[PDB]
Amino acid sequence: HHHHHRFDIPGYELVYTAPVETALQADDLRNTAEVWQQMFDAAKTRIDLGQFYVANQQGSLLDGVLQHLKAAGERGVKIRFLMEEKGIRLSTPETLEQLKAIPNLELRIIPYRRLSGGILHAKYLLVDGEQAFVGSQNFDWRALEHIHETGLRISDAGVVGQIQAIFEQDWRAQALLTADKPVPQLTYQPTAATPQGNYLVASPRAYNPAGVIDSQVELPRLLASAKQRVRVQVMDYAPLSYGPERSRPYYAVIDNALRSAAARGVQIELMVANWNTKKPDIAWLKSLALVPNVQIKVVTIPPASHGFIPFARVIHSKLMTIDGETAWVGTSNWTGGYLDNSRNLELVLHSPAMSQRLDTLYSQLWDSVYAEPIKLDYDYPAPKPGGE
Repeated sequence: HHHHHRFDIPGYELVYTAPVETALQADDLRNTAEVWQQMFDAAKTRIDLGQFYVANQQGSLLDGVLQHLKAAGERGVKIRFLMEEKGIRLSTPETLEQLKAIPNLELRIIPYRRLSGGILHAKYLLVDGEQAFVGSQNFDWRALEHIHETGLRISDAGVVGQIQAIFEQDWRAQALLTADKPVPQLTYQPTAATPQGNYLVASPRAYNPAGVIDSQVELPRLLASAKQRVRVQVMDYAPLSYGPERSRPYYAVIDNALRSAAARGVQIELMVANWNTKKPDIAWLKSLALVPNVQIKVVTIPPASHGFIPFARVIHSKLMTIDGETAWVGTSNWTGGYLDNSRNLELVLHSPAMSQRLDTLYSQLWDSVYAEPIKLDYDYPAPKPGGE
């Protein structure tokens, strides 16, 4: 059993990268780079990628990923790569040129703010309309090596079809925006039946194809249904949006649901990155730590031995388990901007098997030397994710 090197439930495989040089390895989960390479190798017709940005360093694991993507293009696979305009400033320009040089690849840059005010933040892949990948992993060499990252390879046809429809929607929207043509909003047509089983949730509502569950509705519904324990891991948690003139207006949707669950006696566990201990966010995090039944830990991943790496050595997985029975694996941090006005994707799996494996992964981090309880009395130094 022990030497089985992957974890699946029907329709879903759990895919995981631990930072190198940490006690966070999971030999039973396939890692991001190996899964992406195999997904590209299996492509016979189409590969679609929706990404926030593209960042590379010569000699990284992303080089192999890009090699397999290029080989797919050379094989005659049509590749459509959609990236957020705000991601350009985060991207490696040479890597963007390499992508454009792949045969049969079209690269489109979408300013998703012209649609809903936020960004294309989702990180996902589609192969032949048959398989998808959704996860925290950016198209970034650091996501493959230096960051705690979690995603799902999806073969559930219904869900893949919805992700494909979202990609098609945003691809065509990019072309309409380029021509200064209107992008019509999509009618909100929710199914009256309560969601069951395994399903996609997505944002923003206004550009969700028919029948795609609005994540901003579903996350509070899921939290309202919790009876015993909610465990959450994000990079960032804040009841705040990023507004004009650097303002940070209050954002209540998620925080109300967590506080409501806590008030019903549900135990809340929350893990965030040390990057989240910046001001003002740390004050609100301390505020949440005083709520009954809430425990918060801050996770610090140590630097890699060869030296400081900007915007790396951090936890990035966006995970939730409810009652050890329901699992959430998403692209969104839990602040304003993600579920309301940005393109994000989250998977909800009412799967005891997946929830148990995710709870083991969560406990591994929670119980590690990298996680420590929030300290109410401590003046957290400004994180310097970029350095110094």
